[PDB]
Amino acid sequence: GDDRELAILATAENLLEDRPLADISVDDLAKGAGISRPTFYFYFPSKEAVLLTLLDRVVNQADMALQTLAENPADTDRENMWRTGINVFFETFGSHKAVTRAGQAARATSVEVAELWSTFMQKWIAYTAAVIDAERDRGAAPRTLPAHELATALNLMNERTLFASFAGEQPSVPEARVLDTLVHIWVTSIYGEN
Amino acid sequence: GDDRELAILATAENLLEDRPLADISVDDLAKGAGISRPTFYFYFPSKEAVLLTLLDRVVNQADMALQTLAENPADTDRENMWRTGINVFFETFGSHKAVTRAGQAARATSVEVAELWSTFMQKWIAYTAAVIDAERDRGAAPRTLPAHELATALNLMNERTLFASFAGEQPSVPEARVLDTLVHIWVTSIYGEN
Ligand SMILES: O=C(Cc1cccs1)N1CCC(c2nc(-c3cccs3)no2)CC1
Ligand SMILES: O=C(Cc1cccs1)N1CCC(c2nc(-c3cccs3)no2)CC1
Repeated sequence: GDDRELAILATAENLLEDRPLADISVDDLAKGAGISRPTFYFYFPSKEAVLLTLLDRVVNQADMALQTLAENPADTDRENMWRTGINVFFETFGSHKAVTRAGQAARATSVEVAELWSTFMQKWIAYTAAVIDAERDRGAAPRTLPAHELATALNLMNERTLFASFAGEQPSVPEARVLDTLVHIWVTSIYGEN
Repeated sequence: GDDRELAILATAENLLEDRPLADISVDDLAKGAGISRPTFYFYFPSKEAVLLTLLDRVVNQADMALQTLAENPADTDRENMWRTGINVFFETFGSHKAVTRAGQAARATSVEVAELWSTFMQKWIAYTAAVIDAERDRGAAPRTLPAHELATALNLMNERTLFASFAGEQPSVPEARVLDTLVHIWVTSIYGEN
């Protein structure tokens, strides 16, 4: 049941490291999970549905980590505050590169994946805008751009930049430099008067 | 010849406003261009090849505009300098939304489109890094992040942010706000000490 479902998910994540979803068959997933093809269909309608579930788990893992971080007052300087927050995503997605990559590609062909991604981006944007708003209320950040618009561009930068780095795209920021790069751009853009 | 090729390209751009490339047939393109299906194949191997040519034209149009801007000394303040440069892309791609959108989607399925996009991004990144380098050499910008890494993240932000805006994605910065948004983030990140 749950163990059979978990074995399917684990197999899918494992095979995605090696090849794209299109190059993975239901037969591959069932065999890896130690089940027959018909029993696979009991747990999932398609290999696409398996990817959706994997992505859902990873996105919720990131979201929960951000919540935990948020629940702390975490006595710190402003640059470190944003660094720890960006790090949640760098580490969570960076620890699930195959799922991240496959998940992003599926946005084009799956309305469900597209909606899932959109939902969490909206959530993460709203949270960053709320923190920017709090910083401004405190007198720590200047009232420059609309906070929500600023948050949107910064989050979209992170999406494109982190994922290009993890995939080793040309061009991309080296994975070992991407955290410092994004932190600099967040801190200067949020706190910079100009 | 050239007029028949131009009519094919014009028809493709026109139909792409209404539907995705997959929903456009060779028959559709030939009919719009006032030619037969077999004569279409004289000019292009596929509808995919037509999209590549459209994208190539748009990307070169943007690149040439940037070059012209660069050839000016254009006596200005630093914020306006970057604004005029980002505007080249906002206007060029914003004037060819259908081609931009279709072109970006084709990155996933066409190595030729993927390479074309990569080539020009690399070029635009190198140019921005060179300008940042010049600014630092002049004493106008502080020596913070590696210039090329900074340029990479900023250009990737522009790619994701402009294209989400043009497509009206959820989430996206409103098209009427995206230029000011990106300019703020460029100027604060390039000139900000912190
Ligand atoms: O990187 C992202 C989100 C991403 C989107 C796509 C890839 S990564 N974020 C969103 C949330 C943002 C944030 N941190 C915080 C913090 C609160 C307390 C410490 S950090 N609030 O918002 C950090 C960076
Ligand atoms: O927006 C972009 C490139 C894009 C990439 C993807 C979408 S838009 N750029 C790249 C070049 C950058 C630049 N401007 C300049 C200028 C020289 C002189 C005036 S502006 N140098 O580099 C402006 C912004």
